[PDB]
Amino acid sequence: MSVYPKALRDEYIMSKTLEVKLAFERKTCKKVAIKIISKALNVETEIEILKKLNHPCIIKIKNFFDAEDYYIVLELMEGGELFDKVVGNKRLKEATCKLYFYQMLLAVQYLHENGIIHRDLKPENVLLSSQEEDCLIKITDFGHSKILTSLMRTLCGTPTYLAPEVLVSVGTAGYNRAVDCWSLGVILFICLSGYPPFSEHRTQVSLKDQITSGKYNFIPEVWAEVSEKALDLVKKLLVVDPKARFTTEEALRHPWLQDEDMKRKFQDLLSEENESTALPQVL
Ligand SMILES: Cc1ccc2ncnc(N)c2c1
Repeated sequence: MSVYPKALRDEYIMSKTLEVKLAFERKTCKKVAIKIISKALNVETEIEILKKLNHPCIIKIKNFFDAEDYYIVLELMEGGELFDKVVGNKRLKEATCKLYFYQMLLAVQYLHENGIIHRDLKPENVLLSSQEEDCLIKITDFGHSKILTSLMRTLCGTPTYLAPEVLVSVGTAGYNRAVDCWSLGVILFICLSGYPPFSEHRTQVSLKDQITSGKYNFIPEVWAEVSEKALDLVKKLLVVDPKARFTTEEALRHPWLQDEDMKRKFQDLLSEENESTALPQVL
């Protein structure tokens, strides 16, 4: 027992669950997706982030409602979550991993260039544009995101009264974005092999110890099917030291991403999505 706000009902007809619901914009009769966040500062920042961003591999906000709960209107993603393509040891073919990963890299590079760190990249936050395996992907869930300081201002003065831990923190400052590159490394491992790199399944070593040591579970039988280049990129993103860890630029320059065929398929999917909204141009 509950109702939708009158302002939402005015513009949309709510439907099935995908908290995410299928809805229809009355004006166009087009399918939309409505994210319902229960009841503030994280939602306002998320909306502000979503509105400012403009990239084909990042979800766009269509509308927003601040009522009994928060209602976020987004583009519908027919393919659903990437999670559903990797769940229960299901694995994607290398070429599919590459097409998807390239887009995730472009999306995360864009975020980083724009002073945004996602902080929660997972297969459940990566959505697919269609039920076809060759599709566009979009990064979602900016609820844990951070905007890129008090350290810089502190450094301007004389450190007469400054604590040693603050001066020691100068070595590693400005490397928070590297958390996204680690997550991408974990996502890539899962896509390639169908299993997680770090887990509490059939092991004595604790999840914390596996992650800090950077000793992922390597199953040769599973990995033999995967190329040496794809595994080399995983290895370079799964680096413990955030200062040594591969950035989005380094990952995009890696030999595994140097595939003209995959890049062509991406641009082809791009023009296909844009064709419906393309306005005549000055020749
Ligand atoms: C965040 C968001 C946006 C669009 C979606 N479209 C389909 N299925 C989902 N689970 C979706 C989630």
